[PDB]
Order: sequence, then C-alpha cells, then structure tokens
Amino acid sequence: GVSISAFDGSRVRVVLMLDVHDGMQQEFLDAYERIRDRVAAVPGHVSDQLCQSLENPTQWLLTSEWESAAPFLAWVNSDEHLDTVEPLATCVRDTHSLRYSVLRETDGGRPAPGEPRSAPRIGDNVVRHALTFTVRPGTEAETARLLSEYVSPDAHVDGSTRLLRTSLFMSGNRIVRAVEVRGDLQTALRHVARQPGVRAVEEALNPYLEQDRDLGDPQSARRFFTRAAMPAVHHATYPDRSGARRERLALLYPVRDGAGPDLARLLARQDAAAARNPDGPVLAATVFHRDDLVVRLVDVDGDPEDAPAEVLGLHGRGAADAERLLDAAAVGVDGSPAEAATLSRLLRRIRMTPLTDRRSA
Amino acid sequence: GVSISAFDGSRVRVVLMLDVHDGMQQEFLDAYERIRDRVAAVPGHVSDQLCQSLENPTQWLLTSEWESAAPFLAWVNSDEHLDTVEPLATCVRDTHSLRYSVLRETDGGRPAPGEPRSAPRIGDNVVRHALTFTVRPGTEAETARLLSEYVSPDAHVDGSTRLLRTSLFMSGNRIVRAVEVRGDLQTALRHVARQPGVRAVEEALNPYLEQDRDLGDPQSARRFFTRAAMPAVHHATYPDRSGARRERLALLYPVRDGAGPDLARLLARQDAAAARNPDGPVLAATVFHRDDLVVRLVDVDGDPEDAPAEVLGLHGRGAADAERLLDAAAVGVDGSPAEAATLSRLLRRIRMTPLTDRRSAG
Repeated sequence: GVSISAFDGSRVRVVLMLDVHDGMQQEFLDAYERIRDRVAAVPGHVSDQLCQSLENPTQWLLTSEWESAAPFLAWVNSDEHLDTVEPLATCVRDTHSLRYSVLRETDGGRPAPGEPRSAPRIGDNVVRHALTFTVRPGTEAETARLLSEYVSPDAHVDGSTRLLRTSLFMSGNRIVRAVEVRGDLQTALRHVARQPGVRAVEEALNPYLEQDRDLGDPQSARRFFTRAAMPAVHHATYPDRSGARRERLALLYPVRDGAGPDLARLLARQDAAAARNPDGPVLAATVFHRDDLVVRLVDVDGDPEDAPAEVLGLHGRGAADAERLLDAAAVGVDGSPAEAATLSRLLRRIRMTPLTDRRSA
Repeated sequence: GVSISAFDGSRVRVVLMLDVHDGMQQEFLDAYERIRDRVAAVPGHVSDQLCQSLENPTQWLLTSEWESAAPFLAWVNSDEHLDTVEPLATCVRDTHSLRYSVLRETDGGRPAPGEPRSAPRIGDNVVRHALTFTVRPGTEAETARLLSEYVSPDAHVDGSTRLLRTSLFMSGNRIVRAVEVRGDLQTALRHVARQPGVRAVEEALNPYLEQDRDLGDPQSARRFFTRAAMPAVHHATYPDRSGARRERLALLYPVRDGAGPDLARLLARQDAAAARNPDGPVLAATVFHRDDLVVRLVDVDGDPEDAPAEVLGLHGRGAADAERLLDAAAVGVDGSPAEAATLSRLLRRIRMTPLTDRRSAG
C-alpha cells in the first residue's frame, strides 16, 4: 500500500487561499500584478487564476497548475519564493496552501483527452510532515535534553484535527522532527505552537539555532518553517507482523551534492516495490525530502539489524543504484554496497539518535 | 464602497473540498465516474478537475469554472444538485464549498488575453447570508414569540470565526433570518446549530414549518437550508452619518410572479450608484435573492420614513424602472412611482416586522 507519492508523474493542482487585510484589496492586486511574471516563469508552472470570494472580499484564491510535484515542491520551500512574495506581507493576514494530484478532468463538456485513468491512493486521514534545522557546534547535548524533555501539548486540536505522534531525532548538530496528524496540518501545528509546554522549549532553543529566528515576527517564523520543511514524498504501509519488538528509526542518508531528489525517487520506488511484494521487517516507511536532505522514517518489527537492506530501502539493485547518489565514506562506510557487512555498517551510522517518540490517540 | 456583487458578470471558480471516508477512495472515484456527465450537462458549466491530495489520501478537490454566478447559484441551490450528489454520502464524510469570481488569469507563461481588467472589491472580512421559510397559517403569532425570545448562542466559534449579528423578521407567515459572520460561514452556522439554546427553538419550530425538516437526518436538514438559502447578491457600505438614531429594516419586495432576478439587479445598481454619490440616511444595504423572493436589509441613520426612496433603493428612476417589476397592488400601494406619497406608503407595507436583532460582542 502506497498512500503518498510525489513521483507518480501526475499533474499538480495547488489551492492557495489568501486572507487579505481589511481594506487592502486594491494594494494586494497591485502587489500581485508586480510579482506575477516571476511566479509564471518558475520552471514547471503551467497556469494560474487569481480569484476574489463572492461572499467575503478578504477571501482570495490563487489556484495554480504544475507539470508534476517536483518543480512545485522545489520552489514552494525556496528562498526565491519567499523573496518573490514578500510585498504581500503588508496586505496579507494569513495563507493556506493545499496541494493535490489531478486524477480526472472535464473540458468541452467532455472528459479531456489526456485525462489520467490512474487509480486513487487508498488510505486513512493522516498527514505526515517533517522539520529539520541545525544548532550551533557546542550546543548539541543541551538541545538534545531540551527536546527529549518537553511538556507534550494537548493532542486535541478539534473534532476534525488531532496530533497522533511526534518523533524527534538528532544526528550531529541536525534535528529532524516528524509528526502524524489527523485532519489539517496547519491547524494542528498552530494549536501545538501556542501551547506553553512547546512555546517554552522553543524559547530555550532559539539561542542554539544556527539560523536565528524571532518567533515574535511571523515573517522570521514563516521563513524558518519554509526553510525547515521536509515534505513527505512517499508513504508505504506494509502487512503487519507478529513480533514482540517494535522500533521506529530515522535514517539520515549521506547524500552527494545534487543527488537528494534522485535518492528520494530511488527510495520511493524501492518502498513501493516492497509493498507490491512484501519481504522483511519493515511495517511502514515514510520518505521525507528537502534538497540534499533525505530522511526515511521506518517502523520495524524485531531487531532492525537482523535485516539491514530492507530497513535501508536498498534491497536488490538499490544498494548499487545508491552508491552513485551516496557518500558513505564521508560517514566512514567503505565496502561494496550490496555486501551484507557494508549495509549493516551503513544502517548503524545513518541511524539518527532518537530523542523522544510521543504517541497520542 | 461595494463589497459583494454577484451581478458583475464575472465567471466563477468553485473549489469543493471533499473529505472521503477512510479506505473508500476507489469507491468514491467510481461513484464520481457515474455522476460526472450530469455535472457537465449543466448550463454555465465550463470545466472541471478532480484531484486527490498529495498529503492526505482522504482529502479531495473538485474545482470547476462557471460562466457566471447566476448559473452556479441556480444549480447548487437546486434540488437536482442534491439528487445528483445523493449516492456519495456512503463515501464522503464532509464537504466545504468556496466560490470565487476570477479576476486575473495566466495561461502560457503569459497574462491571459481575455483576462478581466476589473478592479478589486473592498471590504472588511464579513460574510452575510439569509434564510427564508414559511409557517402554517395559524402559527404566525406562536412562531413570532419563539423567534423573538430564544436563547442566543456563544457568538465565539473559534479564534478565526465569530457570529456578529443575527436579525430575524416576519411578514405574513414568512420569516427571514440574516447573519453577519467574521471568517468562515460554514463553521459559524454549524457551531450555532449545535448550541442548546437554538436546538430547543428549532425543535419547537418543526410543528409549525410548512416544510418538512428532520434535523435528525443530516440530509433532510441540508435539504431545508438549500431550499431556504437566500444568498447575498450585493452589499454596499455608505459613509457614516452622525445621528442619534440607528435602525435596521428588512424590506420584503412584492414581485410580479414572473420574474424578480431583474428587481434584484435593479436594487443592486441603485445601491451601488448610491454607494458612489451618497446623499441619504442609508449606512449599508445588502440585497438577498433566491427567486422571486427579494429582500433588502438596510441600516438607516435617523427616521427611515423621512427619506423612503433612498431606503427603498428606488431613488431617481429606479421606482419607475421597478413599476413593471412590482405588484404593489397586492400590498395596498396604488400611486405614481417617483412620487413620495406612494413610496412612503410602500415603505410602510413592505417593511418586515422585526422580531429580534442580536448584536454580538464583536
């Protein structure tokens, strides 16, 4: 079962809902008219439509079409996007961007020629997201304690939204946070960030962050989160097992420069190949990706080290296909990639240090 | 100062967020493949896109382009909309529809050739919506008491949505309920409906409703509100007037059976043209229109009966442009239009009986 895939090749429809400040509708349109060109020239943009609500003049929609998820995902979290859309900050109060894959189309009163005949991804109401950031050389142990010992927020956001799990990891000065949320991601994260237990930990970390932010200014906050976002590009669920040990691991891949998007595509293909013909202790696998940052979050039955290739997603030809995309000798792993002892040592070095795994209903 | 206008003739982009039941995605796609034609064969329907979320398999998008607002409103509010989408409640847990008028388009890497050069509507993050329904002849006075003395609900829904004003009115056996909401109308109405105070009054209404409602069935209720819906097709804000008296009135226009769409577009042009060369005691006017039911909700500085033409939106030639459109005979209004004595007596006859006007802390 693959429930999330950003590699199916489907065309992408993005719904960006904007909330304009009371009375600044003329300034918003003026500011869009100045930045439209830059947005349209983004590699992968096909079409756009700026619309105002017939029910509320503060409600605006920017719907866009992209060739595939990859061009959009590369620009949405880009610093070029942030600089392109910064003169809307005077006139825009909030934004909500939903992203979808096109399955069916009707044009000319008739299904469109080229309409996909793809099948729906089956699944439950869960959204997965990852955050990654760096802390100052010399602050690693302090940051690890802070995040391992925070007061968990109330998972209850609403009838619609609930936090289901938050898993934190560390490798060197890099922290990765992954969450499972029922319902809307933005609503959940905003409820979580307003809780005293979490806002305290955030105020204690700011002094350690390699990039400095002011949770005070929504603009320094949005830029950190745009720069920290690690979208889930693949989720595959596997048949359950009857083992007495269960373990969640985070695997940070030593990627060569420019190879991150390609490692993520290899890892996604491998994970979907395992789902079609299951073999191994993996119970679920999520690929999180931002540039040359590739993380695989794996739930495993039994000892992960009894089955390195299947946990690493480098079963069969993957290990060979990954040698070209990975710098294993930068983390000290020499040896032919398919060999059993090489994959066992790669699992040990790329496994992130678990900090806290908090499960909520 | 016109904040809502459904008659600017712009085309409509509709986003319909669907939340599918967990695991029922294949059945949902198959349910849609067996209803897609009907949607295409709607007049005014131009294009459509069915999309599944990259972040959640149970989140889906139906986005469509419509010729203008009129054909869309005619359809979403219709009974055959509800019947066309009937066999999907088995795989759909919830929907949320948002309607926008398109203002700028980019096709190619180019600003679209036929893109609107229209300027934006200016306003203050308020949604306005009305509902109309009728009670069985003999239940009018019993209904008025209930609707006037019910217990108001928490105007607070969440930190982004709040109920601002609820105003109820009766005329004959017709009730009109208008609301002003900050933020999201669907969330606001669902919060209010779930409140104890208003469920109690709603249960004690159903023995009087000419129309059958079983809010016990989520469908029978959706039916009722779809049928009762009276959308705000126009809203204008006028400069504030010093004034020690401020009054809110609902004008229920007597329309010639044939058509009242044109009466709404007339009261709308006149409201928008008074919104530009404001000269009278009106501070704001919202036009509500379902079919031949036309209601103007007016905020007046001072005595409404001292400037009845401007309160009726029949200043200048409107009253004569409306003569053909109105049945002032059936209400007891004989006279020359464009004339005070008749306009004054029309205001007195079409003005609905105010039952309650609950202004919220917001």
